[PDB]
Amino acid sequence: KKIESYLDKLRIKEKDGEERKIYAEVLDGRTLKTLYKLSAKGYITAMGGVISTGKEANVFYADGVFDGKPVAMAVKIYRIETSEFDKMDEYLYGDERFDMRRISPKEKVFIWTEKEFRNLERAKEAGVSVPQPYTYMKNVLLMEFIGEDELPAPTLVELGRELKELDVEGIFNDVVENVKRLYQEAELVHADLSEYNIMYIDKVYFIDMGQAVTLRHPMAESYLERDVRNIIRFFSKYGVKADFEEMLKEVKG
Ligand SMILES: Nc1ncnc2c1ncn2[C@@H]1O[C@H](CO)[C@H](O)[C@H]1O
Repeated sequence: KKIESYLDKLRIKEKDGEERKIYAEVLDGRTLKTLYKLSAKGYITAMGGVISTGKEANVFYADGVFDGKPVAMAVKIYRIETSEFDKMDEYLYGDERFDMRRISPKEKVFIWTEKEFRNLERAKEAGVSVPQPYTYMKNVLLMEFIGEDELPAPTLVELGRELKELDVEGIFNDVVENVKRLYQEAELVHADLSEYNIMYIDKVYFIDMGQAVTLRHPMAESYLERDVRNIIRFFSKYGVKADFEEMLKEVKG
């Protein structure tokens, strides 16, 4: 009788029956190896529970270490099996950072992971409120946990009416300053900015930077105006009133 996998080499907190099963269901062998390697290099101390499960990617909690300090991490793992001309194949158009002449359909998830990492770096350097990026390897990206005591921060859509108890008007303005910094100093535009990928603890955080295109992308402008519409739409529901062309101007400067 041969062990099925090397999963028990990972350090997983509260690894009862069901916890193990979850990991054993979502990790493939190649991903397992990558997590093991990150643990041995010192980045991952122990892995915790599932934070998000999704089509393109799953996210888990981990305690780990960056730059000599203890940190709480979000461990984002892209599913390696990918299709069919992803939306994220298209999100590379016009991106000088990445040379198609070098890249093959098989490794395309590695590039998306890479691109998310570098977008977090870029956005952080521009003063955008995003998770601090730590490292990446293969289809695994390690970044700052936005939350407290292993509870992720609510998204704006989770908060809803509650936003009315936190200055919904300052929150909208916080969202708007972040899109402005992203556009003007990072030179990025989120492909689909919404109440689903914005978190809030005591300020806004933009938390899925993989869906962000450079300004040379053919649809940059369109995506920007759509983002502005999404944001006014959602906030208008809570009694913030704002003008499209005046926010678009604020962002575009
Ligand atoms: N950096 C971070 N800190 C804490 N939680 C994070 C996170 N990044 C993502 N999440 C959770 O996973 C999904 C990311 O789009 C979901 O939107 C979100 O629930």
